Amino acid sequence: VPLMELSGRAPVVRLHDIEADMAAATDAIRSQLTGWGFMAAEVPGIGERVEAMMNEFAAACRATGPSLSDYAYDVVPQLAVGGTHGFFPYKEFIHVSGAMIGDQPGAGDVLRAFPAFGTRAAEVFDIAFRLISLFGEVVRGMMPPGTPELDLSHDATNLRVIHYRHEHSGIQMLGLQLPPSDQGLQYVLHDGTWVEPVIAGTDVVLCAIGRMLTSASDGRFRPSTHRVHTKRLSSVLFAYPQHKARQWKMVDGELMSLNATWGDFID
Ligand SMILES: [Fe+3]
Repeated sequence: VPLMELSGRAPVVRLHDIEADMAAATDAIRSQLTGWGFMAAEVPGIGERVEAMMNEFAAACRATGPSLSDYAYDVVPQLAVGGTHGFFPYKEFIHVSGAMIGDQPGAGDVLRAFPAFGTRAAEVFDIAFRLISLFGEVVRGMMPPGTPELDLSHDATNLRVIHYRHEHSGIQMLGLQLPPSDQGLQYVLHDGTWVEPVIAGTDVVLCAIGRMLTSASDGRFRPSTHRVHTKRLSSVLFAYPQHKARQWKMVDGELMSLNATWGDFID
């Protein structure tokens, strides 16, 4: 599989000028989606933060004292309506939702128990959520006039961090892949050929179309199907709208509100 270099080629988006750099990068981002099926930006400083976070997750996964499995999803308080956050033991991974970061109560205890990791995760979540919200404003701008705002939900969005680890797409609106520890993640182009973005140990983030946005755009943007081939840590933000909010579609240029909710889409 061919390597796809993105350092020095994707638009630069600085941590302290995110909104204005993403405005400048709009046309480049639109042409990536048009021409590749996924999106990319280089965020100087992000890799340093993500590496520290992943390395602290790996140390936490080996904690014999307060253990991460003390915060397995089935012993963590969950929202009545929403996804499942917390730790998923063994390949082993954690879902840090925006609700968790706001302690929505006891749900935040895994971050009090592992606060070095938890502080990085909250920081990376905040950066990733601002980026991914602006990626969604770009995609909205490519859709017909009268397309609603994506209304990504802080609380319903989660950051996944994976320790030990087939072609697939996310079910959510957008995914933002953060620089992994190792190469192996691969994306398919519009012509069915696979590329391996060069992202391990970089500052490059990849933004993926998920199936909710494929549906909301009525198939205009295919999901950014991807896979992982190995020769290990990784994190990705999964952005969701409010589960109880009403589905919509832009069908043939015209806005349709459906009865089904975004929660129903997941089920
Ligand atoms: Fe994925």
